[PDB]
Amino acid sequence: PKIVVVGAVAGGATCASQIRRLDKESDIIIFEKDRDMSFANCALPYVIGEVVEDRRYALAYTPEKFYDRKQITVKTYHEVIAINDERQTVSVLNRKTNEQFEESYDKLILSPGASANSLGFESDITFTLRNLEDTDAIDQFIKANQVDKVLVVGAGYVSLEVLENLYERGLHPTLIHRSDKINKLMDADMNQPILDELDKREIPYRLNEEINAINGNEITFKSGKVEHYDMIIEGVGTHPNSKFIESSNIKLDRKGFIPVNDKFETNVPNIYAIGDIATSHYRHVDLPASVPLAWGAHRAASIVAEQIAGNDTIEFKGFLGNNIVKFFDYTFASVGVKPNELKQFDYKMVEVTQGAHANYYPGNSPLHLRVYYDTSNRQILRAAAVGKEGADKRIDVLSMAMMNQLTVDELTEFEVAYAPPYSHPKDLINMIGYKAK
Amino acid sequence: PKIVVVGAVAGGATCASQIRRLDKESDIIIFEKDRDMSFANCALPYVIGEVVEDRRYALAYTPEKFYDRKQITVKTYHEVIAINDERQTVSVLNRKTNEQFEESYDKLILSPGASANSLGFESDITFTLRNLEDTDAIDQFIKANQVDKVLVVGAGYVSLEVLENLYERGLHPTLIHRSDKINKLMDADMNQPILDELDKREIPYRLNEEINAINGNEITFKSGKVEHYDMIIEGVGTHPNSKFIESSNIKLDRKGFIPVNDKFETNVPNIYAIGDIATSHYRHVDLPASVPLAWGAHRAASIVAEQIAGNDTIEFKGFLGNNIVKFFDYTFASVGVKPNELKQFDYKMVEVTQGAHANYYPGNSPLHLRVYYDTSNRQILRAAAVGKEGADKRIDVLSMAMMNQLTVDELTEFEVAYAPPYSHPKDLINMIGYKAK
Ligand SMILES: *[C@H](CCNC(=O)CCNC(=O)[C@H](O)C(C)(C)COP(=O)(O)OP(=O)(O)OC[C@H]1O[C@@H](n2cnc3c(N)ncnc32)[C@H](O)[C@@H]1OP(=O)(O)O)CS(=O)(=O)c1ccccc1
Ligand SMILES: *[C@H](CCNC(=O)CCNC(=O)[C@H](O)C(C)(C)COP(=O)(O)OP(=O)(O)OC[C@H]1O[C@@H](n2cnc3c(N)ncnc32)[C@H](O)[C@@H]1OP(=O)(O)O)CS(=O)(=O)c1ccccc1
Ligand SMILES: Cc1cc2nc3c(=O)[nH]c(=O)nc-3n(C[C@H](O)[C@H](O)[C@H](O)COP(=O)(O)OP(=O)(O)OC[C@H]3O[C@@H](n4cnc5c(N)ncnc54)[C@H](O)[C@@H]3O)c2cc1C
Ligand SMILES: Cc1cc2nc3c(=O)[nH]c(=O)nc-3n(C[C@H](O)[C@H](O)[C@H](O)COP(=O)(O)OP(=O)(O)OC[C@H]3O[C@@H](n4cnc5c(N)ncnc54)[C@H](O)[C@@H]3O)c2cc1C
Ligand SMILES: [Cl-]
Ligand SMILES: [Cl-]
Ligand SMILES: [Cl-]
Ligand SMILES: [Cl-]
Ligand SMILES: [Cl-]
Ligand SMILES: [Cl-]
Ligand SMILES: [Cl-]
Ligand SMILES: [Mg+2]
Ligand SMILES: [Mg+2]
Ligand SMILES: [Mg+2]
Repeated sequence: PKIVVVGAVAGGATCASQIRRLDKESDIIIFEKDRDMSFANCALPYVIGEVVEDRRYALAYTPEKFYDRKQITVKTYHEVIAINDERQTVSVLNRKTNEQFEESYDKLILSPGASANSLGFESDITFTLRNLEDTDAIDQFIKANQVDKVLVVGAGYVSLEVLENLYERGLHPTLIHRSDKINKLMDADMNQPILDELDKREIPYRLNEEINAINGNEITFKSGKVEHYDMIIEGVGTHPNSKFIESSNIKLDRKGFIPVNDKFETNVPNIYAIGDIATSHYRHVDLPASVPLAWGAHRAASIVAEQIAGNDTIEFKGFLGNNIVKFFDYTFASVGVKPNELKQFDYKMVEVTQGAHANYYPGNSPLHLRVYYDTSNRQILRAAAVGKEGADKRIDVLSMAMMNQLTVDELTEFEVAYAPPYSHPKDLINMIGYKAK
Repeated sequence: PKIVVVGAVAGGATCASQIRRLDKESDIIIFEKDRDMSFANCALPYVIGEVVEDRRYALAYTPEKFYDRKQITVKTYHEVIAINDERQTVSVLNRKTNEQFEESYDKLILSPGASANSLGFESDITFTLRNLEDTDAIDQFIKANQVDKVLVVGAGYVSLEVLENLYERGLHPTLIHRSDKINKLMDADMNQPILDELDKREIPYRLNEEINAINGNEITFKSGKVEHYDMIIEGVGTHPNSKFIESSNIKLDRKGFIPVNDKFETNVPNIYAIGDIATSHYRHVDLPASVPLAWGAHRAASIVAEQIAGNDTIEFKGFLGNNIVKFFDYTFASVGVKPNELKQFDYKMVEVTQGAHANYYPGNSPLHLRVYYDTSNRQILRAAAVGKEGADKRIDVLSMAMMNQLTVDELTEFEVAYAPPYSHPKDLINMIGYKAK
């Protein structure tokens, strides 16, 4: 088949590569509206912090190299502006020449992802972070203007990682957020260590705070405060890149995302959608799910490649929503339904706080583990863990448990790998099972 | 019921405590032949290494506190010397007075564990390590004799832990072992970093080596070598503490262990056995299993408590044999059937070696993960992982997979918690799945 892909990053480049593993004859073309393909989205805050200094970690390929290795044609600075599904073409704008053309397809794969929201101010010192273009602009602005004070807006994992990296770079960030609901994939009462880490390092923050007005470097806030900043990075959520799809026959939900089946098919034959733009369902409960993260983009890319060029019995079984962020010394992880989705179930909660490992052995830190379960069938609905140590481990175990439909009571049977540096004879996971009695 | 427990440590003290949680009325007495109850077996190498200097860490209870807190009677220096199972009494020797007496029971719980084997040389410089008495004696001997050169005999995990601790204390150990199968719960090829770490620190070792004779401090070896050592710590295996059981009606296997059912019942009514003394079967395959580790002692303890005083439908489901040890910078973990047991199956092996986390993220290291599966049904039989980082996480996840008899192919579906410090969008575990075809 002739394969056209929209978006040349987490879902798109991966999918195209996986197809090429299976099918060496098909023509494959990817359109990407911006400058770079295959950049490491997750690495970007660390590039800003000068933790990653080697370009080759920020950018896996150029189009020239992708072609040389994989015989996949990637056209950057080409923006798909309409999908002519009845004719099986897409309309493409070459941004360099400002001419548009039609490209035909046999199979079309949509992985356009999302764009960062902006607060809308007219300001030369304000930036968003979504791609490597962004990252380079930020790094350049910092050097050209000898930036010291940075205002970081928003309190999701992107802003938090940006904040940490700005600090390690030697700058002086302040964090504001419009409410007190920070890091909202995590249970609201388990986020205190974020504030403790800011406090310990004397990093100012203000919650229930917003930008009210901007005058050059003079920033006036909703609280009435007036301060001077060298730069602003806004991390105020994202929106799906789906405007270009609206005229087509592809079905979009009211929020601009694309519902798909377990084969990542849209309602239109021969058109797939994957990554942040796609919505699906949870694996462990009968509810809709959107999990705009890297695992989902890569897994869908693999499934779509099998659908097109491999074993088409391979289908998605739904999301669990496993997610994690590091902030200074702490790890915050969760899996399962979102806090706001718990109310659709009759549920109970169990929790334990305990050293990640042997108290005696060096370097312990309390790890808080919380598990919500369905009273009707004792199935695990959500888990969350926060601690300096051991959190990623317990959440991955619980992810695997939820995959196999484990009950909370069966957590007593989990056979942990025990020695003093790693856990306990009855692990936190085991204690959750015992306490659920 | 009147409950008599034999052994006051991992299985015994725990089981007594768990019964008391459910049952406030029953009289519970524990007999322990040595000085201390509830010592932290696992902590003992770290006590020798002075990584633990506060003994409260190595002793978790005294009989006086167990009685005040739990109303359970513990009699130390009381050795059970016979089981008179037909009259439901045990004969007990008070070691301080050297007088014996009978203690009656409605239920008897045997958790006597195992003792260290000895090479049997007449020598005042040789020590074994199994309890806190042993630990004190070793520590005392090091000080009294200003021990520098120490010979560590045996290359099992405990012995490796002792070696590491002697080294960090400032002593100069040499390791020997009678064969080349060091750390035998791990695949032999995957144990090489143990020898690498020894080599890096110029800690001598000799495999396929044994003591031939001891003359004071002069040690003569099988190789013909003759060396001077200030001290010798022998870790040459253990043997079950079942001599006191032989005259009873309880069935022992040819090695002196006690076969039990999934309720931890022996063949004799009202008598249970748990901990290192007991043998069972694997959870995921139909084979006998003996897993003399802490998790199993604690789990059986809880199950016996439920049998006696709680929910008697709660039964054991078998072992997976999850185990782990730290040796200097590396972690060595495995789960499932032992290497020698693989030959009972038609199997295949899949492996990956990849960074524990994002390649661009500092302090990364290669993690080697290996999975063996049954060709007849794709089910996972064994897994092993070795590396400076991330091994415990993957093996714990795989333990949870095997608990559910997951197939190697379903590993593609594992939803990992991804951010750069922790894993990859396609984790090592997923890669095992993708590589299994
Ligand atoms: C944060 C956000 C996530 N963002 C992204 O992932 C965007 C950037 N990524 C890409 O564009 C894309 O993933 C690239 C980098 C192009 C990789 O494509 P692919 O996954 O198909 O891998 P590749 O072709 O590079 O493969 C080589 C190694 O992969 C093994 N492989 C792949 N697929 C299979 C299957 N199906 N079966 C068996 N083996 C497979 C190949 O054997 C091969 O190996 P080799 O043995 O010679 O090495 C996070 S992030 O920072 O962007 C991030 C992204 C990616 C990884 C880490 C972190
Ligand atoms: C080395 C190898 C194995 N060795 C040992 O375990 C050494 C000896 N151990 C014991 O003697 C026994 O395990 C002691 C240490 C006495 C503890 O008994 P138990 O497990 O019953 O726990 P405890 O009564 O002390 O309870 C404390 C926390 O756990 C909660 N709990 C316990 N059980 C339940 C159940 N069933 N349901 C709900 N909650 C339970 C308690 O409430 C209590 O909670 P809190 O006040 O803290 O909330 C291994 S090691 O190095 O010796 C080692 C041993 C133990 C831990 C780590 C390492
Ligand atoms: C700063 C940052 C940090 C992150 N950290 C993590 C993390 O730690 N863990 C995690 O799991 N996820 C993380 N993510 C999220 C992860 O990067 C996304 O979930 C993943 O990139 C989604 O892949 P995608 O292909 O759907 O979108 P993207 O990777 O963003 O790719 C979409 C591409 O499509 C292009 N495009 C859009 N419309 C068109 C069109 N009309 N024509 C041509 N091209 C178009 C865009 O320019 C873009 O390049 C992070 C994201 C960011 C921005
Ligand atoms: C140095 C060391 C390090 C270890 N590290 C680990 C580790 O990292 N991870 C892990 O999982 N496991 C580890 N273990 C093993 C763990 O300690 C054992 O699996 C666990 O203790 C088994 O519990 P048990 O009750 O069967 O035996 P024990 O805990 O050893 O208790 C048996 C008790 O019974 C007493 N006894 C025996 N016979 C009689 C009798 N006739 N009358 C009265 N009392 C009697 C003994 O004196 C002893 O106190 C380690 C063990 C040692 C020795
Ligand atoms: Cl341009
Ligand atoms: Cl053209
Ligand atoms: Cl600094
Ligand atoms: Cl009874
Ligand atoms: Cl005595
Ligand atoms: Cl008496
Ligand atoms: Cl390394
Ligand atoms: Mg730079
Ligand atoms: Mg000391
Ligand atoms: Mg008799």
